[PDB]
Amino acid sequence: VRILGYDPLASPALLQVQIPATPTSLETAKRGRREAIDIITGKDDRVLVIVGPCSIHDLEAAQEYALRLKKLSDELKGDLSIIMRAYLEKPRTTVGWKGLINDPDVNNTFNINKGLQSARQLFVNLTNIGLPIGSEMLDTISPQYLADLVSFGAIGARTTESQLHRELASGLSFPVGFKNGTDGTLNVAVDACQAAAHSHHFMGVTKHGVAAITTTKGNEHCFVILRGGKKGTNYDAKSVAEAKAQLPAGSNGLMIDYSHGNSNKDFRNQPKVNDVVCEQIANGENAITGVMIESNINEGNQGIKYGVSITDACIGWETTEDVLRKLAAAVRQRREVNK
Amino acid sequence: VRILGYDPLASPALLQVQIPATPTSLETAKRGRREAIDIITGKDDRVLVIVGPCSIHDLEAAQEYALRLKKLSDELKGDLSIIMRAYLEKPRTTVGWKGLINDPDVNNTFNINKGLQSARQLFVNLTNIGLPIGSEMLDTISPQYLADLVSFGAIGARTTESQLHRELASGLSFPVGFKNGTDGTLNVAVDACQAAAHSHHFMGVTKHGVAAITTTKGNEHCFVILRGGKKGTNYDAKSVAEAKAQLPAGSNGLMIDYSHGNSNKDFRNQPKVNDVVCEQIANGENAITGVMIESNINEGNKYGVSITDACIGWETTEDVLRKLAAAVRQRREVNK
Repeated sequence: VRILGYDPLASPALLQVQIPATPTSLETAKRGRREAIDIITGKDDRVLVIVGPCSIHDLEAAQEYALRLKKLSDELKGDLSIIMRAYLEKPRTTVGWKGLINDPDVNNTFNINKGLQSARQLFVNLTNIGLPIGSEMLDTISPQYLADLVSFGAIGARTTESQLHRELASGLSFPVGFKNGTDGTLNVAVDACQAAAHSHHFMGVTKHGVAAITTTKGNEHCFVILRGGKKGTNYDAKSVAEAKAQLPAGSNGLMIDYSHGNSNKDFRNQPKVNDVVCEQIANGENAITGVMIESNINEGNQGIKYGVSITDACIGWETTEDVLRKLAAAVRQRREVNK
Repeated sequence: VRILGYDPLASPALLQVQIPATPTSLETAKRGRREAIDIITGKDDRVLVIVGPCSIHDLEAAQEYALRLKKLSDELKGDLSIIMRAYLEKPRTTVGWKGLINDPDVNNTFNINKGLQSARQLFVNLTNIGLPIGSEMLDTISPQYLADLVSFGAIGARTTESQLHRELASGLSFPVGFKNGTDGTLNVAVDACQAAAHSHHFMGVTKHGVAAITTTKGNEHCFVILRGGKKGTNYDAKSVAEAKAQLPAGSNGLMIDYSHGNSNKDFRNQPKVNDVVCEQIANGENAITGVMIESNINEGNKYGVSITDACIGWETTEDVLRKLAAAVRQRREVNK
């Protein structure tokens, strides 16, 4: 009655044959995960950075951003492990463009099949140049199509409390970061990591495109991402102190999102958040193992222009390289303190 | 690497043939939805009551309670439209029993195929005696197996913000109630009702057990459910006044959950919430079109007692409802 109808959907398996992953694409993914893992579990003293657009709607522009990021990465690779934000799914407050997969032509034609091809082609393009990628795991079905290429997965502030996403995280083969609640508190993110650490049994879609009963083993590589909210921003020393205070035993390092709740309405506050975090890092803060940055080729956003976001506003490339270079400096400074 | 493996799952279609719904069951679900709609849209002046166990783990116990609730419902049908809570899925803060479907044997064996047969058999058993039912739509897949027997769908506080659940809602053929956020605020439930009202495109599982691209119509029968939270209980006139102010014009009536956040860790607080809600309805509060009560044969959380959250017993449930029906009448006099 409220279901207008269904359209055929190509299986993950079929799509994976159609758009094969290069050995380089596969290697990059694996490298990405190991590095992120070593960092959040305190084995490496570099900082994990998830940098990139709010969303990708242009593969050509994403590719150019990628090329830029990949070299700035090779250079700063001694202080930072960088993973590019290649988000294909966006959670709306109510309505709006949901991303590349859902509506690739960005015109309400919702050619999901074409979305998945672009999403997968995009992923192979990026990872194929030696650049790891990360995306928000909003859909619980789309992962079956791109997992083999992802190095990090984020569960949004609006879904961190969802049992379905905790079940999803427990079976993903890479680290997962749970954003704190949209109210600015960490409780739900801590519960989410605890929950995703366990094994779960639940119905899910296989690579054959059919529903089956899944059994996951648990994901010991989940961590909390501080992204602000109603109760205020939480990238400062006092907020970080309170976060550490409530992190249970065996917890992985914290990640600080410079945007969203913490950029507090103005995307221009991202570099300022960096200053405040670099401050803590340079002075010996070892609990801050990762940061998240919404960056594009050009700053700002626009409605429905080249290197410009069509969803949230991002800092341009020029100021992004500024931030990363500062962050890297902060990291060297920490090594010193720790000696 | 983190996927221990998969096990064959019977499709919704197969289960529907194995456990067909009697005509009475289907008619019952139909009626339950129509009555619910008239009430939440302000057409009918009765109150919509979603009352039943916190979770169902015993089908025999659940049947006895259904018989008792069906009789009472029969006696109070003039003021109340009762739908039994037949919850099959329970959202955890971290880990624990998730319900009848996930682990029917409640012993960590996780026989989901058996869980789904028990669930549907349960839903048929109940609706077949003429009693409409409601459950929390936690899983985006299980509805395919049970939707035809459901008159009311509830979206939990921990998933009201989820876009997947908002998309799910936009496609359900019955009224959907969105619980306010766990932080005790209403915003997300209001945004949710708006999102759910629109048509959506997303991948979902069909009656055949295969994934396809779904296009929904939009659900205009979504309403907000007040269930308290971190900021405090919100079933008082003040809180109700603020809630009403947040609802855009044309919004459906509010439902007040007597439990969870508004119970404040003590199930004995449910009848106290009732008194407060009854006062408002009796004095003429027309925005409160429904209530939700967690009750069982016996109170607390052994036969007839909940294995999840604490519920009030039957006697208490009976007193609470009688009094609610009275407020409904009083409100009728007042509205005149």
